[PDB]
Amino acid sequence: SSFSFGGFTFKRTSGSSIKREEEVLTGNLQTLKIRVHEGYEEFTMVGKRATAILRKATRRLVQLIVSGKDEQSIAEAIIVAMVFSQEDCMIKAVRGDLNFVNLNPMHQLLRHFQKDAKVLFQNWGIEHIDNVMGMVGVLPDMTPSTEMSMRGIRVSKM
Ligand SMILES: O=C(O)[C@H]1[C@H]2CC[C@H](CC2)[C@@H]1Nc1nc(-c2c[nH]c3ncc(F)cc23)ncc1F
Repeated sequence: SSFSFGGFTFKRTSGSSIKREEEVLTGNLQTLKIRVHEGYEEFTMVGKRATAILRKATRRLVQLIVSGKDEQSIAEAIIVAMVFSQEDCMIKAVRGDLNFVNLNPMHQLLRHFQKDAKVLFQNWGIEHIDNVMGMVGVLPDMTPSTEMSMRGIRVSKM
């Protein structure tokens, strides 16, 4: 039950989901039809330069604990996780001139945020983090922080 998305192998740990073909509205008010997965699932993301534990619900990321080679490798894994979550704020982060989508829309969403994750990370939201050791918060500019992180995202040492 393993699959590939954005260079990462995905394996389901726990949970289940059914698919619903659904219409979503971008920040540019454009209609995309995506195959939404309903239900709470846990995944391990395995890539060549990053690994992650992804806890998600229907169109909502619950938690992402990401480990990797450096900031860039980790950012790549966070981008895939946020696109994979199917969250409204990731879809609403598709905005502005030429930013349009033409055939799988999930792969288009990824290409878009791979080019520039600034609006995605900044529009995702930030939260206060209870102190933990060996786990750190990460800001939308990919700066480590003990005080705050992007909603549900934690960075763990390799
Ligand atoms: O739905 C699809 O067409 C594809 C493309 C876009 C992301 C996955 C990899 C390619 C997706 N394929 C698969 N997704 C899933 C899957 C389970 N939970 C999910 N939550 C969000 C999501 F997005 C995909 C999934 N399971 C098996 C798959 F095989």
